[PDB]
Amino acid sequence: SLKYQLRFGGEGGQGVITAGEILAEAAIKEGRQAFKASTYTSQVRGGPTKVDIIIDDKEILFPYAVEGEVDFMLSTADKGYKGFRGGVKEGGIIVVEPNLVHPESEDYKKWQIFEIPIITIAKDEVGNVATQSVVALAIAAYMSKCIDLDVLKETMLHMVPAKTRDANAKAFDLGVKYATQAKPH
Amino acid sequence: SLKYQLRFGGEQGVITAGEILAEAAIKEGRQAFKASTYTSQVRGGPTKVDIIIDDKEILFPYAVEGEVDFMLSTADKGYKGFRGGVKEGGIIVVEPNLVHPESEDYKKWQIFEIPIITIAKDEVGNVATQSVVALAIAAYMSKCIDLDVLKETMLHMVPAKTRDANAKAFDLGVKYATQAKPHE
Amino acid sequence: SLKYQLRFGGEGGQGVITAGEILAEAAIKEGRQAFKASTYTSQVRGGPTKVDIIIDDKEILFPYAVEGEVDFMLSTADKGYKGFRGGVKEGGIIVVEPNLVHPESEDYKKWQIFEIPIITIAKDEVGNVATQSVVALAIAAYMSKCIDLDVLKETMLHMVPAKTRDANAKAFDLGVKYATQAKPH
Amino acid sequence: LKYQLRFGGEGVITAGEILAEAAIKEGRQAFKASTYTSQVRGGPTKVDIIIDDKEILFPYAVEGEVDFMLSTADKGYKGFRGGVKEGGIIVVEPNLVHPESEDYKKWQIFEIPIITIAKDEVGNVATQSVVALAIAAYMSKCIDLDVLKETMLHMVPAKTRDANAKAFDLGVKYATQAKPH
Repeated sequence: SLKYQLRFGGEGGQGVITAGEILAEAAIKEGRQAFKASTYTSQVRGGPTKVDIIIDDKEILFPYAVEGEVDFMLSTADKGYKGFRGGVKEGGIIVVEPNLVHPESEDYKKWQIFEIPIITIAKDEVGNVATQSVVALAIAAYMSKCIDLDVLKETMLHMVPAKTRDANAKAFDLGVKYATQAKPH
Repeated sequence: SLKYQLRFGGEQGVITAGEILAEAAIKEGRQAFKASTYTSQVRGGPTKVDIIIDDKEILFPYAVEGEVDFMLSTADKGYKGFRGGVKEGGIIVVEPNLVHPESEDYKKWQIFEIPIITIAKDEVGNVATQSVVALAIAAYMSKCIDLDVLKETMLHMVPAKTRDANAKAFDLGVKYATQAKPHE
Repeated sequence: SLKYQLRFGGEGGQGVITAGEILAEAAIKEGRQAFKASTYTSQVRGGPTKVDIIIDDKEILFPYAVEGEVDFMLSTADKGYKGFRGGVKEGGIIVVEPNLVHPESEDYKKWQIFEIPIITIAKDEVGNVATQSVVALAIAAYMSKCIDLDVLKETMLHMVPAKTRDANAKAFDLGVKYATQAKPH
Repeated sequence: LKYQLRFGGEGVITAGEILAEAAIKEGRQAFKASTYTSQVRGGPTKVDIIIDDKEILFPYAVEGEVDFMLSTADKGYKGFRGGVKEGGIIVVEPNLVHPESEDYKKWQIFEIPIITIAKDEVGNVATQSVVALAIAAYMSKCIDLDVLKETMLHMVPAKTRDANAKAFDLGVKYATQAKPH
């Protein structure tokens, strides 16, 4: 028998969790402090993951999210919602993709939950499912109030590939629109 | 000022090919590891996973740099950063719309151009199926696993709704890998 | 057959993390399912560390700890304690190293908190600071009841260098002894 | 100059992060790249450190362009040294790492018993990270040694300053005297 060794390489910044790194870079370009905290497992199979973004105007001494103090979560995967939402502060805001995420009924009492079909928006209204991270980014910014929206949009546009700037501007504006109109469940 | 704490949860194209391949080999009764990599940079940048497969025990659960048999790449920077670990004369499949090797590379490796993103987006009608196009290409080029065994295993792994598109993706990967010629 | 979720937190070179790995390997060796979930952040320096271990006698559908469902935490660094204890279930068990971790008074009502001077036990009683991971391992296994102790000990001893078995056995035994005597604050 | 350094062990990882933080503190760019695999147990460890005085546009080591490697575990040496540029520097712990003889022609390989130096001469095996740090910084030429020592010394617990300063100075001395195999 032979030992086989195979290498697979792809492009960055494609999933919804890409929203986080853009947001953190945006905060740092403003002169604020930000960390991006990540997680991984010993699992072979791919599965849901998560990125936590921590932003402050003063030194951040703890470069991870404090469980129970998270202000806002956006989730497009049911198991990721169910596994990680327990760290969101009571009365915190959670945006979920209703085509994919199905909270237990009691959750609607603990958190303010909004349904926004981010993936459909990206795929059908923007015309490119890969803009889903920017739809998500705009929604996160608008709901959390963590950063100026015009400041964020500008930074995002300098960060993404030139080829995608048209579509990502539209995706951002649609994210803001949807979050502006969204009502808690 | 306030401290803000935000959580994003989701999910990966070509990476996903590697995971499917490793799980399929383990399901045959072989050994396999998936080795991954990450950075302290705020932006994540290009991605890479290495898949190691053997019938016997694998004592080192990472790729041996200089011994990689096969690489598939859809990102220019990832190609340029990582191909150096591929053995001399090893097989590299690149997406010609996105990856542009320096001319000297064609003398060190056997490089094949397959437009995987276009095949998945246009012929299959679903850009997410690039995972399975890449998987079929990897298996065909590397001979690391029986194509029928892998296709059947993949079919059990994917949701019924996506099965037709994934089977079409797999078949197109094999066709393109079969027809592909190395760049001189 | 229950699903067990354990959280280990340290900093830098505290082998607290190593406890998690041995434990997961031991469960797998028994024929059970186990995942290790790890974390990292966007800086070059190692800071607080956290490893989550998930063990079941059936398929684990989510390879991360479920925030709010963690059964047990062992913590040897104050920042990691304060940052990650929020995911421990109410009434759940937490062991802290009292020379390094300083919970707010309200925490003692929410969780059962035990103080065990892990670093000093390894340093002074075992005479080898690097055995703290084995002290920690025995405490966690005992407190969570996630694995039989006789089986775990044997597995651990085959996992370590032949000439450290005497010290590691003793470390293990002291972990159990201290866990057995400990009372919640 | 862009510097790319690889640290491999099972101690040595910490050397890489101190180096990177010192580079950042002096006003340069630095990233740490890390790797994991699909098992619960920790095995061989490797961290890449990339330093430059301009924007780094790829946050990993470039395989084939690594300037320098320090290795204290055989498996990680055999698995990861292939990414080191031809004629690059590799330092190995000769009590633990055993290169195939053809390696001595491709790379400049120096033998330094880092683990003994920390355990025996400094009297604290944990300071092997600072021994390794000094060797890597000398061998790679990537930073001013005085600045690095002063930054490292601010970074460690005050009670350990004496041990670490000695570990550093020993690192530099053994790297200076070392000859390629």
